[PDB]
Amino acid sequence: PKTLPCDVTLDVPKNHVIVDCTDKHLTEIPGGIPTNTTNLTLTINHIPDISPASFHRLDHLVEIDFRCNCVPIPLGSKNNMCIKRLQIKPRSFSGLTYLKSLYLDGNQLLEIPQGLPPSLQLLSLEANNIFSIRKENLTELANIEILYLGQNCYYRNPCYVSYSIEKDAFLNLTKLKVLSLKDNNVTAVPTVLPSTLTELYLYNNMIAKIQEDDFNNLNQLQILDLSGNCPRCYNAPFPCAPCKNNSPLQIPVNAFDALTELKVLRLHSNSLQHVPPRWFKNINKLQELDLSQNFLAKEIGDAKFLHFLPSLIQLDLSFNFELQVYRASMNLSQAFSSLKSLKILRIRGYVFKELKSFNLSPLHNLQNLEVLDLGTNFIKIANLSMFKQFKRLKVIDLSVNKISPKYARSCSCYKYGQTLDLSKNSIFFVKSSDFQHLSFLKCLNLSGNLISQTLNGSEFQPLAELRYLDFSNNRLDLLHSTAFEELHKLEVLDISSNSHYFQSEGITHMLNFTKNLKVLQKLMMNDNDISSSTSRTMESESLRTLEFRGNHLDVLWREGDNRYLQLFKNLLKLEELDISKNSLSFLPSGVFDGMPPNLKNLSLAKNGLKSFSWKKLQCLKNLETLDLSHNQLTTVPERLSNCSRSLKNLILKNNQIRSLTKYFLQDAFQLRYLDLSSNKIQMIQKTSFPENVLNNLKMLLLHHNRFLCTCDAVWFVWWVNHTEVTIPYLATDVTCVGPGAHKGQSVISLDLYTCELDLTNLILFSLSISVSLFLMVMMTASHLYF
Repeated sequence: PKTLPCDVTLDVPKNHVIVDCTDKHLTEIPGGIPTNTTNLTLTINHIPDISPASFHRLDHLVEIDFRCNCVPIPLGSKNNMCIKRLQIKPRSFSGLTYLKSLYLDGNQLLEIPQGLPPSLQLLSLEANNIFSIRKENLTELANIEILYLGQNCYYRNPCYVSYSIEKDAFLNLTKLKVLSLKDNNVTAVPTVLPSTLTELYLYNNMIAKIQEDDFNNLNQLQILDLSGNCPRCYNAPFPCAPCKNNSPLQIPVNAFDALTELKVLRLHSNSLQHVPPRWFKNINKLQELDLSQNFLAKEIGDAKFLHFLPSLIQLDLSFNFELQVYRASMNLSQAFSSLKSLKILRIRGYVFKELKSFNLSPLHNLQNLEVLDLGTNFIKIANLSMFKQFKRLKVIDLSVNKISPKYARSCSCYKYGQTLDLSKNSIFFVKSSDFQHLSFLKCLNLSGNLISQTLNGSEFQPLAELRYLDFSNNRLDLLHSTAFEELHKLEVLDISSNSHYFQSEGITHMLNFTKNLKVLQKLMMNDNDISSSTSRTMESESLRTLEFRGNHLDVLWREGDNRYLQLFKNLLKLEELDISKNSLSFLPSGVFDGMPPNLKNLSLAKNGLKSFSWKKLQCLKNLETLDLSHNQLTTVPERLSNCSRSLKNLILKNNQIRSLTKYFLQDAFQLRYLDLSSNKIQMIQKTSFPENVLNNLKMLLLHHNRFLCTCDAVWFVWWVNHTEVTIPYLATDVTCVGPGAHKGQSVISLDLYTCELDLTNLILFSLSISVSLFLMVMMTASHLYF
């Protein structure tokens, strides 16, 4: 509890006092950090160097984050610059006997910092300039377990020198478990690595050949990443350095021999034309195998190696097409039936023309198969009915094809069941015979297909058990109220982004098409520009949430047009209304009387309300999350108690409010959430913010406003000092606009003794003038009386 902007978190059972100064623009480490802290965070700031006095009296530290104080030239933002790289003073971390982690990613260091404590377990030196490692600098790290030495030399952080490794640099690190040498311009794997390895990340480097004595001692390794070595970078958006003569990564047949406990092996972008089954001879517990961006278009037709993969879970074979070849069909081998435990199978980038039913014959007996991704293949003809055999599947991805009817933080309808993702294809009209034998489908994605058709209730007939419908980025013409009528079990409908036919004026728009939907629970109709509707009301006995943003309601609720005032009135069970971004300039008095009775979530964000009425909120006796963000309203209500007694999540972000009422939160007990950030509010008084109601607020925001922190409301300056109310960004964002020398000041670090306190100054002045006049009168009378 101090004036520091770093967020504090206390956990007694874990003995964890976490202080986080994430992205606060620090210049030096602030003083007064408690000795009970264990996790420390100093990310993107402006810290010049580290001194032994930085962590002097702190001995209970276990995690220190010093990531990306000033990133390299193209690795981050160009608006924050450091005059020079980071310099580590000697004996800067040995005083931390309880240290177990250190993050120094993105500090442009030239060598590994020396003097680290032996209790150090985690270490990361990514995005730095270390391109040479020695044993004399690693002898102090004989107890580390996690070592992240990646992103040191590549196309974004160049060093112009190959990654040099002296012999047996990582040998004496018997406790090291994972090693990441990614993006370091590595030429050869550092032999020899410790036998206690568990993850080896040498991916995205320049290794051209693999030795038979490379992984000879790694018997406990579980994940091995060799992706990007000799890559296939045709039409790549990033600078690449391919191998000589377009040769793939040279891995011997007897290279993965000692690797028994290996579970994940990624070989993405290795220009691999052949993969012998001898590589998978000794590894029996492989779960994930990535082979993307390779030349395996001829190997996928054979695929003998899969006869040695009985426990495989994931198999990524994406983007294996050969250039300037548009195959007429996809060739899968029968060995695809040998991956008993296969779950996820993505065959993207396998460009071909026609997908026949018998082309997926080896996949007809995979009981554990749940994912079947076949997108980005430019498939033209594909009979959907053939998917009547993949009923046990979970997702059926048919995306942008033309079908026709390492913990490192940077510095849908899958929950409903079976889905058929037909997004961004070439369907321009929907027929009932096309979706035949597809009753088991719980979801259906038609987004981005641009279907121009008026539905009369006979298109999606075989879809009896459908529960989710995506119809975004299309052109639906709402002529009949019987649209989607045959969808008896449909719960969620997405008709958003269909502004074409709804923009036209004169044609009918039967918005009451939800009456025939008895189990519909959600409806997305955003970005439709609906300006007219022949139906006066909307009917639905089960719709609870309605997203109605991105339209035109200033014309439907136009002055004098009382026809569309009770649009959402018949929505009996509606509890979440998202009518926003509709250019609503003023609220017509009477629409709140035609609002759903069970309405709980009302949002009016990014509209343009010039004057929002508040006394009309009494008609909504169930509203709790009124959202009025990014508006243009000016005056706050007089008394929030007389306006509503169930509202608790008032959100007033990015509006133009100058000052609150004298009794804003008077007797308002039910509210637990309020936002007044990015405003022009200048003063807040106690009569409007009494502690009896402020004691229960879960969250309150008052940042990015124009507070003039003068003495005129001195107790306000005191109220922020001694009061326990969750106000985030209290020291870096909510600042002072004035006056004069007090500009840029934080509200928590304010203390104004300017105003006289209890009126003792007047008493003293009165006493002084009385004493003076009394002495004058007494002396004059004494002179007169002699």
